[PDB]
Amino acid sequence: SENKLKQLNLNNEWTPDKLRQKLQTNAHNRLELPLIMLSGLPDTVFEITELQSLKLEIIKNVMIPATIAQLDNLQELCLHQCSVKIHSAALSFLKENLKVLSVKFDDMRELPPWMYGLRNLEELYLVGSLSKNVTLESLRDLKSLKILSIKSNVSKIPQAVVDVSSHLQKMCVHNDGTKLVMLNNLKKMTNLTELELVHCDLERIPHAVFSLLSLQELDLKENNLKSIEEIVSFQHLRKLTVLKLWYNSIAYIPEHIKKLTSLERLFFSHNKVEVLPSHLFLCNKIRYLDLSYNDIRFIPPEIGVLQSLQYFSITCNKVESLPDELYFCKKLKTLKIGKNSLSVLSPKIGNLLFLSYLDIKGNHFEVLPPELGDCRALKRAGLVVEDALFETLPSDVREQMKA
Repeated sequence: SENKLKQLNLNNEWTPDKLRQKLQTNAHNRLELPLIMLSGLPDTVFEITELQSLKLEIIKNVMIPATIAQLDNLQELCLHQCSVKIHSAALSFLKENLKVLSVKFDDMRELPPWMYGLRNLEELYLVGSLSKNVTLESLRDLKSLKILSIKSNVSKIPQAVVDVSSHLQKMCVHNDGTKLVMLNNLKKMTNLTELELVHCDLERIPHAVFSLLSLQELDLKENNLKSIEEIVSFQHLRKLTVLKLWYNSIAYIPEHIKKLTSLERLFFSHNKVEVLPSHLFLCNKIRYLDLSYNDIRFIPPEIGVLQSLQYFSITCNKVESLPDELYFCKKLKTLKIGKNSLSVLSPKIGNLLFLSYLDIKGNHFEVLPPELGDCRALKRAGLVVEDALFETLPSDVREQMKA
């Protein structure tokens, strides 16, 4: 008797107007309705047929009724610290329709056991503790799973993921620093194209990565990497274009990196690099190069050979001079000089006709070159500088950049 009146007072309060007031567009380009502290699920929720995602936060003892079948445009479900039970027809609807799922559990209490039966699920995001052996059930009935992201404290890639190896394409594990010591199952992730082993305390590039011949992107963030001479084995991965070694302790970029033929995006920010060698710029197909938060002092002239370079960042280094050959990278779209030790800015920056973002705040400039007006895509909103330095620009250069 009390439960009926409870839901009556939830449905009375949450009318479709006040519910649609909370409608927004989420990070996955979907129309989402966020519920944050309710006593349950209002039945009126199933009248908002236009919503594409349903986000539940801190709602304990939730039951999804069969009226969930009314949400004809339902592709995503989000659970933050929620204990959710489903109806039979509700689970059938979610099995045939739910495509993206994101669950955050403080305890195993909030990880729904029905999630393992959603075959039409394409993306799965878990943020919670799953550990010896992972307490993840076999992803056996996720027949269409493509992206898996596990945020945990896990020491081994669970065998549960080996049951999705035939069609899984992107796997992300961002552990809390717990060392991933058993990497054997990663060898069975054949059809993987993007891999993220972040903050796993690996300490060396793992051998298993060299088994993913179809791998294109790689993220090894926050793993205390000091020696990366295993880059040699990456020439066995002939389709690798994105290689992220950022947030490590690397001080020496070996010559073997020049043999990474298909390299285009190189993430080397937040390392211990003091000298960037000549051969680093023999990877002529590089578009993205972030070397920020290092001890770089000189930029080599050979960077001029990177004719396809569009993104370059050396913020928070010890750079004292920039080579003029840098302004041969005529496709430069973003230049982040940032907090260095530059005394003068070359007029040849006018050659970068595509430059749209420049950050030179925190340097040793005395006057800015007028040829900054030749960068037709660069605006003051996209130009980071000391306002006193921006005053050194010619008057109409100033106005043309502001309007």
